[PDB]
Amino acid sequence: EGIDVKKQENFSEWYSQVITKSEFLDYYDVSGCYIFRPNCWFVWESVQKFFDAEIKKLGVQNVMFPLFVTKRALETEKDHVEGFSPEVAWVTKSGNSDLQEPIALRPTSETIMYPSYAKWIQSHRDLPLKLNQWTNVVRWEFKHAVPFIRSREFYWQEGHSAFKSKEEADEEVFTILELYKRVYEELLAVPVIKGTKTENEKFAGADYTTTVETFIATNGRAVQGGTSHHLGQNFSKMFKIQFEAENKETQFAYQNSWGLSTRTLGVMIMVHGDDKGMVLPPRVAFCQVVVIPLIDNATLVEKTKEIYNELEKAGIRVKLDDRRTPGWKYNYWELRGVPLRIEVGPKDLEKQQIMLCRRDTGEKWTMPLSEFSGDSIKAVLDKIHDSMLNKARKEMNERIVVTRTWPEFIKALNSGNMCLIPWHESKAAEEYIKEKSKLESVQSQSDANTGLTGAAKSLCVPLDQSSFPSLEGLENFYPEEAHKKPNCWALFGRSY
Amino acid sequence: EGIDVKKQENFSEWYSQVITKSEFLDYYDVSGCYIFRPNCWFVWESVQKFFDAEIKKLGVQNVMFPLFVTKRALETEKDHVEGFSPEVAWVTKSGNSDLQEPIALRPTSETIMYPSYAKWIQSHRDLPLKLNQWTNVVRWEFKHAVPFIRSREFYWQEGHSAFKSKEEADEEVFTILELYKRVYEELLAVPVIKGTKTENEKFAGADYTTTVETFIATNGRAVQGGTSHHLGQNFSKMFKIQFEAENKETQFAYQNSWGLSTRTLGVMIMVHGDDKGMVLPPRVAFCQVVVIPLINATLVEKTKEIYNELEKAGIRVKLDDRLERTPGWKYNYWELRGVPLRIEVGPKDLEKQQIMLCRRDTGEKWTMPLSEFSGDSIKAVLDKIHDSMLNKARKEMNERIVVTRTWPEFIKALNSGNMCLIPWHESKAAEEYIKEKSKLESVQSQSDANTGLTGAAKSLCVPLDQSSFPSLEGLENFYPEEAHKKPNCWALFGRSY
Ligand SMILES: Nc1ncnc2c1ncn2[C@@H]1O[C@H](COP(=O)(O)O)[C@@H](O)[C@H]1O
Ligand SMILES: Nc1ncnc2c1ncn2[C@@H]1O[C@H](COP(=O)(O)O)[C@@H](O)[C@H]1O
Ligand code: PRO
Ligand code: PRO
Ligand SMILES: [Mg+2]
Ligand SMILES: [Mg+2]
Repeated sequence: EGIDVKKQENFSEWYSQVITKSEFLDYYDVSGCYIFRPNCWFVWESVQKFFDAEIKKLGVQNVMFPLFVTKRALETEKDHVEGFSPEVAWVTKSGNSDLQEPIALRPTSETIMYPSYAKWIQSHRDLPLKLNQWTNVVRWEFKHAVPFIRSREFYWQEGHSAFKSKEEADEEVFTILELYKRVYEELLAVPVIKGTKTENEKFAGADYTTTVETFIATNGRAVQGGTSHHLGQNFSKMFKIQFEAENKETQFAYQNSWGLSTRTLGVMIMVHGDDKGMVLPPRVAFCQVVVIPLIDNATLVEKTKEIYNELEKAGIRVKLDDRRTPGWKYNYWELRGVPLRIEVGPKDLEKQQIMLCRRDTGEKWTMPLSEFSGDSIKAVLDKIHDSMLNKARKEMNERIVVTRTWPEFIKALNSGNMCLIPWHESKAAEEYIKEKSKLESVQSQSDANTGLTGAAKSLCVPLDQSSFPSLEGLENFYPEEAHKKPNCWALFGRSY
Repeated sequence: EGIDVKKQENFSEWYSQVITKSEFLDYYDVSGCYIFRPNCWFVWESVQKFFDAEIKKLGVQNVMFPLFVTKRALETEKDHVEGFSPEVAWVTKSGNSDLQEPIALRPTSETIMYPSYAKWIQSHRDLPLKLNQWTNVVRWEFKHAVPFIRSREFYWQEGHSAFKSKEEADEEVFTILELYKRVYEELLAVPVIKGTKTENEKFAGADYTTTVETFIATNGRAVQGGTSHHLGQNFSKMFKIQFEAENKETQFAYQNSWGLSTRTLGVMIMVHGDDKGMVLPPRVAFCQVVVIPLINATLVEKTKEIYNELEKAGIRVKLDDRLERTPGWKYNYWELRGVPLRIEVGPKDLEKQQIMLCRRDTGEKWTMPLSEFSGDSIKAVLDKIHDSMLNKARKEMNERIVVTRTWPEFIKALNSGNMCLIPWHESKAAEEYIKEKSKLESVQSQSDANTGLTGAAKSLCVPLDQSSFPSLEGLENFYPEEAHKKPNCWALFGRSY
């Protein structure tokens, strides 16, 4: 019917109601797996089409590798298998007959693809090799599952590239990272912070991991929104991906891998949804505009149909709801997230105008028919997009606090902020901060029931350090390493 | 690199060489699973884009349901689970720990989707409900795996529709079947025969199954190319998919399901490939035209202009100006990979203001005056290639369908590589009789035997269009025990994959 708990009253219950009552998602009888209904899958198809077109400009090609991976392949890279083992699902029988060797469901495809890379790459003329696939992924998550954010089966693209040099590899890492920033900001109207993961948080077998971090204002938590890894020669040495180089010597290839998943949808909903339900960014909205005739009515009906037809020919995803009272119809499409409603009533036609209502702010205003067109409606949709992004970015920036000392850090953390702290890289320092922040923290009942914690973890070391204050005289948060002077700022906070 | 085994010499070895040396597919260390390389996956993406656009016109919407299904759901429809049980893969462990509840990988999604259909459908106003998904599926095939044709993981679309009446459901079955025909003929240049499966061959839980049958001329085998099922109320009764109708009664929904897979690619290759390698139908060719300068400043600029004009016209074109490679080497390189049209730009031809074209399917070479060169005229050549590929295969298929009124005629036509039209009266026992008896009297190649195939004939389909078939008068049932069941249609029987 409608949403009966406010977003700030019970966040996880609000989330469940919004994603199901909007017809985005349904629950399923396999734990941690969910059903993507049409309006929801439309968002992921929209991301696919945009991202596919951008990586084609880079020479990346789509492929499909198998779902299954052998134990022998999985166990090839030391760091990788150790970091993924407990989350690997194993097929052990077919029908009633046991397999000779159990085989695993892919948690990620490095060990599935790279034996082929070693065969296909023989010369520098075979490089760069840049492949991508849109697939499903299985990770038997131990943490509490969260729709979209953390599902046991999820959908992604994973790109895997091999290069003759580190310089080419580095360039791709940040090129893809910019593309992930563009998916979030230009399609989903979600602002991001680009950064590098600390040593403790980076991908197993990577030399370094970059990330686009996102912020959930309601409970003050970050979400790792997508990652782009430089694997160096770590995987090519273990899988023997070698090539006859320019210096006539045999060299190991430099590799990257990068992935973006349906976690995007959860961030979009958690950022933009409100107490009336979904609020869809126009460029991924299954329906961008709904036209509602307010109901002698013959003329009004024909003008209503012409408005619909003009928008449809312009390529706007438009619906005509000529079914029920206006108020009931209004709630119907508001719950489902439609960005713009056009109301055509008799009083409006007398003044040669229509009434518009934008979902993100609820503002209502009139537009003269002389100003109505496919292009002017598109401009309204772009204005909504910009407002949604600008609002979220302003809130995010206000909720990032420079905390030079521990008391500032704990205060900002417990009031739902992310923190920029003086940082000197150390696994021991990161663990110290995680433990001490947890001990001095408090979180909502909803977060506690969701299996979340009040601990602060490292989110990223932001790429752009230019707006941050001076590090002079600042002390390490970890007293045992007081002599290791902070040499950058790191973003820490609570997370999913 | 080249194909060193001929298509007619050793079909399975030819097939392996063509799919790997063209960079379409690679083998993998899990039996029955294969790697789809870029040029190959491009064909399936091309099918996806065409088919998705067509079903959208019908109101079908894309979704995504989970990979996993519970034992409880799977066992809900009796016939369905009995027909798939031996092929279902089971997840039983995570990490080092046995799961308390094993879960299965989807062999097909009826039992995954229909509990939700029962929730989403409440009134006739909720109907029709038409959903589709592009997914991977797992069937732990007992038969020997065949790249594309029969893999243990394959990729498909599966559509699932529910209607208020049988009439609406029947109409959709044949609308989708026509779409499968169009995929094969208009994209893949493969001719099809539409028909209904016999009772013994139809989908488990279906009221009837329709099919597009295709023909592999080299070993005289049919391939079931895609299927469109009417499920009647069999699944809606078991999953309680009910609705309040207009007359205020409670009724079970009528349902269909229909699926087309990457088997399409295998049929495309087996039909069109030759002794030089892949032969790609132009509308799924990763590269439709390759432009090759014979090496010069003027010639280079004209070569680039040809490339630019074709690219602006939306043709998928490549310029092969690689330096340390001979022209003949370049020719073989792209012929092996299946490019349908090659343009050679040499100094002698440009002096006469013309270019040399070579079409992959027949190998014919001919010149085109630059005054006639354009995006449209090159597209016309590509469409001519497409029609030729389709017409050649259809002519070959039709010549290999023989009307066999008696058992001796049937065996003779079967052993000389034909499909056979036989007098037919539906009966599971008659079909089993024909299969067993033909197996005893048939012989197949070593290549087919090694591929896990059989020389036995099975029912392929009862063709929908019987209008060209001769009279059944005086013909006897092929099954002597059922002589009292008089033939009342013609059925297509033959060897198959
Ligand atoms: N359980 C999950 N559900 C959804 N997306 C996930 C999950 N785990 C990781 N991801 C996404 O997968 C990609 C790689 O994550 P990671 O290997 O943790 O860097 C990123 O785009 C993540 O957002
Ligand atoms: N093992 C397989 N590999 C590839 N395609 C298959 C396989 N089994 C069935 N198909 C395809 O899946 C769809 C359904 O097949 P069936 O359930 O036999 O009607 C059809 O389009 C078949 O061609
Ligand atoms: O799982 C990951 O994080 C990396 C990036 C995509 C493929 N593997
Ligand atoms: O497996 C089959 O044959 C049917 C058609 C697609 C969905 N299930
Ligand atoms: Mg993880
Ligand atoms: Mg089968």
